[PDB]
Amino acid sequence: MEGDNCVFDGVIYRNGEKFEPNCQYHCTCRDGQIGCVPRCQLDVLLPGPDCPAPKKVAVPGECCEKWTCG
Repeated sequence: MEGDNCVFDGVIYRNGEKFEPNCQYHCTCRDGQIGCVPRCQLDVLLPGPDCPAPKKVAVPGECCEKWTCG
C-alpha cells in the first residue's frame, strides 16, 4: 500500500527513509518495499598478459574491493 513503512533485518524504516546496511549499499524504503543501489564500481577486468586470473579482493581501510592479479 501507499505510504507503508518497511522492515529490513529487524529494523523498521519509514516510507521515503534512506539507510546503509553496510558501506557498499544505499537503500530506500518506498511504500513497503526496499530498493538499494551499489556504491562501489561493479566493473569487469578480463585476463591480461601479465594478469591471467584477475580477482577482486578486500583492501585494508577501503570499503570497496580492488582488482589484483592472482
